[PDB]
Amino acid sequence: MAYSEKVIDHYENPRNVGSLDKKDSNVGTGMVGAPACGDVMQLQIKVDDNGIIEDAKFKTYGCGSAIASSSLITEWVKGKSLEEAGAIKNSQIAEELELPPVKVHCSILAEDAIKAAIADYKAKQGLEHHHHHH
Ligand SMILES: [Zn+2]
Repeated sequence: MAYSEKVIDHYENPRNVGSLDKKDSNVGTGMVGAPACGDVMQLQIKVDDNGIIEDAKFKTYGCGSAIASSSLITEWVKGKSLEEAGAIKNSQIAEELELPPVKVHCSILAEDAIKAAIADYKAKQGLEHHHHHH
């Protein structure tokens, strides 16, 4: 930047992960696993476009099919409202892929992920009232 062009000797490289400051308030995180296909699915939703998902990251590998489900749910919940991301349920994405039932375990994780991320995002919203007790 600026005329002077002899400084900067490391190339603008990124030094963060998939979250801004883990301060929540706009970043639902969810990491589930499926002991069946020994596959860990880590989803990451980001809200900022006015409560809308400004972006969404994914990360899963192990099964011989889920590696694709991440591409769908990712290209379907990007820039949309949480009202649509927290509704696709698992039976919907499954019908979009059309895969055997005994193999719907991966789809369940995908859905359980969008729900865990939203639930974790609202956990830091302030909707808590008198912690339950028993
Ligand atoms: Zn699987």
